[PDB]
Amino acid sequence: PEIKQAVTVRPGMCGPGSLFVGQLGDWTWETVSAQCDTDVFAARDASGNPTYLAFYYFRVRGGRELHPGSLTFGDRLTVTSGCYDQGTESVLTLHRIDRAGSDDAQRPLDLHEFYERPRDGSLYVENFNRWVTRSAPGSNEDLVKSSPPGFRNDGLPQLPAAYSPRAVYREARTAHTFRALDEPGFRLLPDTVEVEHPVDIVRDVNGVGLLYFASYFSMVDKAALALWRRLGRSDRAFLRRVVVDQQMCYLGNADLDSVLTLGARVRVSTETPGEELVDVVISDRDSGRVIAVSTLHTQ
Amino acid sequence: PEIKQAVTVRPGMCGPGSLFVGQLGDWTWETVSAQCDTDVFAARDASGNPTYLAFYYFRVRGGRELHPGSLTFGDRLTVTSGCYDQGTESVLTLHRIDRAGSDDAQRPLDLHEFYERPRDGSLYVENFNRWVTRSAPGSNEDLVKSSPPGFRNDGLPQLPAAYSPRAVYREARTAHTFRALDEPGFRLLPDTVEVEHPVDIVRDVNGVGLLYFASYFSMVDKAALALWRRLGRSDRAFLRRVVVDQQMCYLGNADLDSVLTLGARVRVSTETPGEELVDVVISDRDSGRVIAVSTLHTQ
Repeated sequence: PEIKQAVTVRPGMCGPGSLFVGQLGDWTWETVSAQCDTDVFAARDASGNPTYLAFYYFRVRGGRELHPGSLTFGDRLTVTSGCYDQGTESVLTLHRIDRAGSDDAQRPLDLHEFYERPRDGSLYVENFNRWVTRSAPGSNEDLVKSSPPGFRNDGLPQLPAAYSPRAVYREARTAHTFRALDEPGFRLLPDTVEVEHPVDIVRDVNGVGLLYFASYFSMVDKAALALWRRLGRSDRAFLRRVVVDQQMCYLGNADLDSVLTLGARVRVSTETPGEELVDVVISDRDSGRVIAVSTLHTQ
Repeated sequence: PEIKQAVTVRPGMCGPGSLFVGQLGDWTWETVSAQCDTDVFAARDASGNPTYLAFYYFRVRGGRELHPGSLTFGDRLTVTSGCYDQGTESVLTLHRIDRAGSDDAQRPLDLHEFYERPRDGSLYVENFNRWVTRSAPGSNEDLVKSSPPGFRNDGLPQLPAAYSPRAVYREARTAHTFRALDEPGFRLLPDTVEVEHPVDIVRDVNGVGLLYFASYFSMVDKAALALWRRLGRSDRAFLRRVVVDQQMCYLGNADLDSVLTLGARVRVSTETPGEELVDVVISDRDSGRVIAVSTLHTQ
């Protein structure tokens, strides 16, 4: 049974920050908890080690008629959430968001809609998650795959082979973009930024001492803003930008003394003005690790 | 009727950041919405201008047995919330947080408990809010007091004269601390910091373009961390610190191009080691305005 809920937009789940993404992540943990017979929030492996349903792949796709920037205080939404079988150690959670009382907001989740024919006026969320545990206490590195003994995938609907967050994940990890560089209709600009980001111990850190999944979105916007300003564009214009699609791949976490590097580049459309693809890579230079890859489709 | 709810701690409402404070603020808007016959999230004045239930005074008081830093993923809480009459244009909202199934977690709100005899193992939240509207669109300054025509205080319990968030607010605004400097048992250190903080347009901004009330808490921690490091203390120690009491006074908002100044000083106890009072003032130098005052009681 899919989970539907009526949602009023709160200050704690919108704006130019990562509050919306945080709320999405919370709903994913709640949805998995209800569908996979496990309390995700308090999950532990057999030895009593906390295990976290870490984010590996995260997509938010909207459009001009509805994107995360459209959302403001008091807006009435309907949210439809359901989990999909990715086996015994991981799980895919989908969320569809429609304005309440829009045409056909009651419809159930439709994989074809999500993966092949997304509609304008609906917002589509994919979270691919995998259970992990710390290898050493007070280390955010060398995380080990796990799964709490309670975890049940047996109830869940299947994905066809064609729809594969895992394959999408693997490709971004290789190409450092979610949109292949030989995609026609785009020219890669020469201007790029490389920004040092010391881990912000007040703003980047979650309640168990890991880098917070939502904060990677903030780090990515930090990189996109540096590039935005280097191109001589304004702060007010940055806050106006429409992100119709964003994909995020998490490769690792990082200890709280880390200095991360945020690399950003941009492709502009040769066919529609003001359409751009921004690619952001988060690196932990001293460990030789890429820890995140993101692509923003803006209009 | 007071509102009780069972709450499981989510990543979106804990950690060293301001996620908990954001969630508290959201619950305040929900509580007022249910008790004052007005949709706070979508409130408008008679002319159709959005009006916001802005935060003016914010206190979170706990203790060693339970403080915001105690809260971790999966913890089960019971939250008791109710509004109190502050007249026709403003409102006080209280939240008490107990661990679920703790002794007497079912008890109703008790003003005496909140204002005179707080118990260890319970967390006490005061939010004093006032309806405001923008004087000009795209200005965060010269805000004008308002109240949506729907707004009803007539149902609400009264505070006695002795309990006055307003008087507490007014004193901090004058003294730039919530704990009088002639309070015995404390020595003021000579070391102080003054930190420039350009408004962070990805992290400090809410969904209607105002500086986000929760982000002032982040700005205050930014100032406290600078002072913490200037005293030669470690990042890991900062994340261990126990904040048993924090008060925040909001005097104003600020336009998104503003450069704010974060001033911080500290008093150490002469009687208990590792007990400190940190005072933080947020200034907008170019407009000559103090926009926030905070005092942190740490142990």
